[PDB]
Amino acid sequence: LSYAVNIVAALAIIIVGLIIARMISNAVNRLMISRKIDATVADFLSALVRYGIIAFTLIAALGRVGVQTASVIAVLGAAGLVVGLALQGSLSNLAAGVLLVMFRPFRAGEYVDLGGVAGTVLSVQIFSTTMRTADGKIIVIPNGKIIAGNIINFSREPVRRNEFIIGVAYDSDIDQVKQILTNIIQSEDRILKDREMTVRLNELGASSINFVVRVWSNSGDLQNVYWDVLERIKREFDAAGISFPYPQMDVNFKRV
Amino acid sequence: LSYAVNIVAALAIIIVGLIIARMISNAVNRLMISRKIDATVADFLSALVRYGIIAFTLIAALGRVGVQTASVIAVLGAAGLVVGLALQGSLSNLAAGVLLVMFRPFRAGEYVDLGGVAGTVLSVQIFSTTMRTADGKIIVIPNGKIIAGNIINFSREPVRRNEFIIGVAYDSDIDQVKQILTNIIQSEDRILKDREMTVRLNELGASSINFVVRVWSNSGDLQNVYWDVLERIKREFDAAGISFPYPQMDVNFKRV
Amino acid sequence: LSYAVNIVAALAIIIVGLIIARMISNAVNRLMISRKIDATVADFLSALVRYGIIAFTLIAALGRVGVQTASVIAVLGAAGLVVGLALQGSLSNLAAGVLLVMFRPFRAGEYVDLGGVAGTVLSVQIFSTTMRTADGKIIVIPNGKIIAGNIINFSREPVRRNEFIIGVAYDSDIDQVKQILTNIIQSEDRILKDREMTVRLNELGASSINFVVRVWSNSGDLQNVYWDVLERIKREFDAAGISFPYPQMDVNFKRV
Amino acid sequence: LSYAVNIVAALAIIIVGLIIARMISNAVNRLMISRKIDATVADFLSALVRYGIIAFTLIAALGRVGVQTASVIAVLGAAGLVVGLALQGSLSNLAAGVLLVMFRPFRAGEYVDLGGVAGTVLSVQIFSTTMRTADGKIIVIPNGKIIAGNIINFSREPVRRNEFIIGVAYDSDIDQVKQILTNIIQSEDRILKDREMTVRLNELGASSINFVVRVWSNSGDLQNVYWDVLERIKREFDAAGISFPYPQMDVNFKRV
Amino acid sequence: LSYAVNIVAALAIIIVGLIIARMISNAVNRLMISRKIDATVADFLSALVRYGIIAFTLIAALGRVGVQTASVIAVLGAAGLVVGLALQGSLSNLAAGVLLVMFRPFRAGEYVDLGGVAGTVLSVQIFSTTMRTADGKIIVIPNGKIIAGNIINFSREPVRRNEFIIGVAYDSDIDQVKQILTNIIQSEDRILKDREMTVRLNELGASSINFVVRVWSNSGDLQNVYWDVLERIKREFDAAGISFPYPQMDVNFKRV
Amino acid sequence: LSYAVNIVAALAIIIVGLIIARMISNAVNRLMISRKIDATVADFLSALVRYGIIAFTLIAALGRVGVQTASVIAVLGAAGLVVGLALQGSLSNLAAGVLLVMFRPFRAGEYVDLGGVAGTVLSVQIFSTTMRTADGKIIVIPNGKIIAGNIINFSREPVRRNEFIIGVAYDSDIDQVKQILTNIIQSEDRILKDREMTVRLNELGASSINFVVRVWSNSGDLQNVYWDVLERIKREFDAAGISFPYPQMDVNFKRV
Amino acid sequence: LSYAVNIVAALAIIIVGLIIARMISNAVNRLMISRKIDATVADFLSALVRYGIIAFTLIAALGRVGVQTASVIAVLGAAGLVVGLALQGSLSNLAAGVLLVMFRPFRAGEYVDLGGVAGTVLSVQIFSTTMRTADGKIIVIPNGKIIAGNIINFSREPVRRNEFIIGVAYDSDIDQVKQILTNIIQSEDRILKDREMTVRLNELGASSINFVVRVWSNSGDLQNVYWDVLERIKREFDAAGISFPYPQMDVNFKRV
Repeated sequence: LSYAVNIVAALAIIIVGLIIARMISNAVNRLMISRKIDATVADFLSALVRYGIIAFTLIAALGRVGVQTASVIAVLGAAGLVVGLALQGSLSNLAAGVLLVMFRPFRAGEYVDLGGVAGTVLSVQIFSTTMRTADGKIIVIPNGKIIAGNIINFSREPVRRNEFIIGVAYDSDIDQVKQILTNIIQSEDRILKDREMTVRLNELGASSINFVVRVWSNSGDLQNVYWDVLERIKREFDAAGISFPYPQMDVNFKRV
Repeated sequence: LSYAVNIVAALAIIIVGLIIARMISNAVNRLMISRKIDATVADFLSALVRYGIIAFTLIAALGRVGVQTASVIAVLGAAGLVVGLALQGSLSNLAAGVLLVMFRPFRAGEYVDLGGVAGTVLSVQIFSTTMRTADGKIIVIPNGKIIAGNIINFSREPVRRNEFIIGVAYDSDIDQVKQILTNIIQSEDRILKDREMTVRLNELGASSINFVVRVWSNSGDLQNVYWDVLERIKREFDAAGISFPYPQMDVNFKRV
Repeated sequence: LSYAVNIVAALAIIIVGLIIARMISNAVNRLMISRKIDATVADFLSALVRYGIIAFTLIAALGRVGVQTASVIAVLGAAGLVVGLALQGSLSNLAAGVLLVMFRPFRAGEYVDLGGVAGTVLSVQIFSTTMRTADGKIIVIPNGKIIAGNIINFSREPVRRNEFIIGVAYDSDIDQVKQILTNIIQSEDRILKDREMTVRLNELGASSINFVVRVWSNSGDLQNVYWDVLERIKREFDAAGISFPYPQMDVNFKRV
Repeated sequence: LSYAVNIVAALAIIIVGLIIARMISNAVNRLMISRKIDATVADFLSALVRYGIIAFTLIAALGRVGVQTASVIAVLGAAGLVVGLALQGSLSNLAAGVLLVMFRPFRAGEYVDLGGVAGTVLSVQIFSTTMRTADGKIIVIPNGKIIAGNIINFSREPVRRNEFIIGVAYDSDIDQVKQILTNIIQSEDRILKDREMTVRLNELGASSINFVVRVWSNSGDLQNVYWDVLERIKREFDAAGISFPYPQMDVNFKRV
Repeated sequence: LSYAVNIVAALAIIIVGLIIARMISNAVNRLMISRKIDATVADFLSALVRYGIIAFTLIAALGRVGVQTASVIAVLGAAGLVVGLALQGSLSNLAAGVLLVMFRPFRAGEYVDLGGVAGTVLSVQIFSTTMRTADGKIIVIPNGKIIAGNIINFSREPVRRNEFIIGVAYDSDIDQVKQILTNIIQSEDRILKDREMTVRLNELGASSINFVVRVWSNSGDLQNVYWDVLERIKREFDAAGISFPYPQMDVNFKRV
Repeated sequence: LSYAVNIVAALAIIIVGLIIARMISNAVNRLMISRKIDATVADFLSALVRYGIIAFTLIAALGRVGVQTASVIAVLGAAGLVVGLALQGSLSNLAAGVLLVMFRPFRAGEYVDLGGVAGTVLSVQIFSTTMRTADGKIIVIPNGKIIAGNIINFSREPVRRNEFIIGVAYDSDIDQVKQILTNIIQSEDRILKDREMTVRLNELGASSINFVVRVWSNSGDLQNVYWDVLERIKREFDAAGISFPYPQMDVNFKRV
Repeated sequence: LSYAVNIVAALAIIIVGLIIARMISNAVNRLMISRKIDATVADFLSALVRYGIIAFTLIAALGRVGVQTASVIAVLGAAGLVVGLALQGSLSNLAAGVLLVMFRPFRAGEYVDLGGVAGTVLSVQIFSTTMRTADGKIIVIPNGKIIAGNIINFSREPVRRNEFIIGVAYDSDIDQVKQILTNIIQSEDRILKDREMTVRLNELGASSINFVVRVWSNSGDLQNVYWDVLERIKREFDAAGISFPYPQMDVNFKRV
């Protein structure tokens, strides 16, 4: 049984192959990390060399035990293929992960809308991103989904814009409405005066004349400015005699 | 018929091959489980070696009965392909399974919304997850569908937030409304006082001034806090003389 | 024409091959069925060996009539491919079939919602499942569709939960409403008293105060309990002086 | 030009091949049809042997005129592929055809809903099914679409169920309504008395108390039973003093 | 440079090949057309032989100028593939074309709904079908889209059915309404009397009792019959004292 | 280093190959354009010969520097594949381009609806088509999208059709309405009198009898004819005493 | 160990190969950029030569250490494939990037609607485009999504068109309305008088006669022209006695 020496040689090739593979791959993503590339991209590109070299090792090692070479390419091909399917979704998510962290279209702490759902971002991980909805629900979105959909980022821009729509009665003085609104926003310090300050009659409406006011503020103030400017419009408009109308209806009677 | 000895040799190769395959694969996912990896990924990765080794055995075993080698790669290729299709959905679900149990974006017992449907999670199994809708229906969702959709988790966060929207009549005292609401929530112990406590005039409405109140509580209290705070608002507002308005309408008569 | 003996040999190989194939395959899913596996997975896995072995037979049999071997892998490849396409939908449905019967996410006789349509399940067959809509329509849903969609099962859980929403007039006594509702459900024996028994003011509404009552019962009782508890609320509420309000409207007259 | 004899030999192989192919294939689906299989599956499976055998013939026939063998597998591969694409939709529809005729989830003459459209089935053909809408439009639905969608069959079940929803005024006697409805259905002979006979107060409604009546009848009677039982409810209810209410509205006047 | 004679031989093979190809293919779809098959399917199937034979010619012709054979299968494979993609949509549409003309699910001149859009068909061409909307817009629908969607054909059936829904006031005589409607349709000659003639109380409605009338007519008359029968119902009903009600409302006054 | 002469020979082959390729391809689409084919299809089909011939050149040229032949088919295969993906969308759009220009389902200047969006076409280019919305927005639609969706063309037909729906009060004379409308359209010269001229009572409506008028005009007149005919109906109807009704309501009073 | 000299030769080939590859590729997109092509297309096409040449180097280099050649094509094939998947989305976006910058269907600074979302474009980068919503949100859209959807460009056209719809009471003078509206727009200087100036009675409405006014202006003026022309209509219409009607209703009383 002197052809049972090839069994021993097969093992030798595998052990030497596994080590030679382990130390090239380590020694490649040592190189990549020392350039800059990206911790994850390195590990990935590296782990392909690793699994590649032990793929060669398996071919030549089995080959000394008469395993026809072109049957190893085939079996390993299938094996790889079956893994490939089972993972993929992952692979795709893994890649979106990288892109998201290395382009920061949103960063942790920004409030964003990631295709219908919106929340404050907590952390982008391997396959999935975590946000917290204003009210305290946690959402886990797959990195893949995020990257191939629109990313609406409420927070990256430093200055943002409220729009009020105020409806007043048709017999209200157009000039008076504009003046009160203009004098409310003029006096509010949190409204940026060097940017848009639109107060205008915008819509001849169903039962109300509709005025649009649009004014810019720092991103932090936007919420409080809205509320404070509203309370104000309501108070002033009442004290000044301007009526927010209820829904109207001309009814035309008929005794029958 | 001395070339009918290869038939016997073919069998020998298959039996030795089946055993050599069964014992390597067992002896591989002995190794993997002893590291840590994950019971399922072990069994799977293992069962690929297993079916791979008996794939080699079938090639060489049939090969000694003159089955052309490159016809076995082809027939088994097809066979594997036909299986592959029939399973897949399963393979994909099996993989999501792992991911879900080894990332616990939801754990058993959390209430979650898994893409339109929401219920309390019971158990994540091989291909499919089982939840129980608040009212007692059971839903069985495929692991695959779950993992590639958003996961809304109501329960992982320990503190959550009610939002009341209360509408009062236009001639109600703005300051009075804010004070009563503020004094209701101030006194409710279950409302976390070190977090958001927004009481504010939010919308000039159709037939009502709309106030928004937003207050945080432990996740367990959230439901009872809402109900208790509401009963309260209604009682106080009545005793204090504030009117929740019915829908309004100015009608403008015309005899014809 | 002594090379017209290969024609005779070609037939010999085919008949021997067809038989040797037919008796291995039978003798394989004899083995599988005796273990446990599953009658269909047996027949399927088996019928692959069968068609595989006669694939080898066709290669070697045609091969002795000078049919180039690597043209048989190709022609049969195409043939298989053309079948493969034509079937598939079936194969996919066949596989869902198995899964459904060997996981019983619903069993025959349970009422279920299989993605928009809901009925009582009758029987899961090879490719398609049959249910009967409460009113007598029959629906036939493809096993494939069912398995990759959510399965809502109304019947597997033994205890379920009604939710009543009752609207009363704003000037109704909050405490009185709660007591009558609570005393209706307290007395109903079919309501499980060791589970949730929520009676609460839930919504300040358009023209009604809305109370929510939620009570659990055995799955069988649920429908009758609802109807009986409702008739009751209506009767008691009337005799007790509580008004279910019609839609309201404050109209504000103007002679013109 | 003694190597221009191969041209003559090439033709010989083609003619003999075309005939040898035509007569095996005929002689195969002679065998299939004599078992039982199914006329189309026969013709189809058969026509694959046919086109397969002339595929071999073309390889060996061109091969004697120095056409490299592995170029014929390639060219015919492409040819087949181009056909394959152009047909497919057809192939898929052809297969659905079979399934539909050999499972009769609907048969000719049954009224069915085949994914949004519904009509009386006329005839299932090769690729497409023909139904006639109750009003006389003809619809032609592809067999493929049908088989991968739900099939709702109104007619296969022999007994079906009407549901009336009758709204009466709030001040109507609950017991009186139940009795009149119960006495209408009790006396209608076409209502199957050994099945469900539900008369019950179902919904406290907007401006009406809503009673639900559900009663089963033979499939033929269902339409006429509904109409007749309705005319009846209306007549009896009027003569008995029960009011079907118009939409209600409490209006709360304010001189301004 | 006696190995520059192969260049001249290469050309010879191409010219001879192009001609031999052009004359076989012509001489094949001469055969097909003479059987019956279909002018398009002929040209297509033919043009595959054509491009196939010049594919062989290119392999052997380049092959005598040392172009490695298995590089021509590869390059031409790619070329074909790149064409294949660019066309396809076309190929698919071309095939639908055939099917539509050779099954006439609609013919030119029939009014049809081809998935949301509906018009009178003008002409089915290579890739696209042209219809004219009742009002004069032209729509061009791809043959492919048409064939894989439902085909609603208004015109192939010779007799069709109008449905009137007439609403009358609740205090109208049920018997009187039925008689007038029945006597309108009885006298209209264009209504086919040997078919359905349903006049019935169908819906207890919001503010009207709703009668359904359904009557069949020739496809040409259907439009005019509807209009004429309607004018009639309105006239008779008025002269007979039956009221088409305006929307109703019971209002319940409250001085405040 | 006399085997470093092959490096020089490799270059020679590439330069001669690049030139021989550049001059055949030029000399092919010289031929195509001189027939008729189509400038783009020529350039495309041509540029495939071009890149094909330099593909052969690269195989044989690298081959004389010991680059294994079946590695060049493989590398270039990958290269081509990577390009293929990156382009495609383009290729598909490029093809739709041709089709659109060589079938003119719309031509520049026609107003068309290309799947939801509609505008006047300006120019169809390589990948994308440009239209101008009636109001001045510019839309750029991908040729690919256009060709696989319906094409609604408002302008190719020379004569089109307005439909007026006029509502008049229930107590209006049916004959009088028809006569005034008929006499309006009779006198309008821009209405084509040899085509449809439908004036008819069409709907017994909520609060109005609804008449439908449908009349055909040249495509240019259609817009002005509508406006002019409408102004007319309104004027005549008023002067003739016919009332366009406001929404109606029978109210049924109840003191409470 | 004189066969351990091939290990040294393997390295030599890789270093020489990496350099020879790096200098050809540099020297190719030196050529391309000097023509014109496009910076990105150059780098890409170039980087394919680069990775191609080191693919050849790896084959021959490993090949001198007995790595079977047809196993390197296979392993590298897999490696490339795994990369290919992980990237793709990127590749596709990268290509859209180019197209967008080299066709400028929108340029930085134009306001555009890119499939549901609209904002002012800031910058088109490698994979993703950035726009700023009128109100200050930032949106990041993938280049791929953009290019396969419609591109609506509000700004590339220099002149655009407002459409007012004004509703007046039914008893208003048709001629008077037209004259006032015409005289408002006649006098507005910002309205382009050499283009459309439509003032017309457009819709006989629910409770209002609806006039349509359509007038063209420079793109900059469009917003202010609308607002100014509206304020105007409202003022003039009031001073001239024309009424913008509230919603109407004929009520038909009934004591009960």
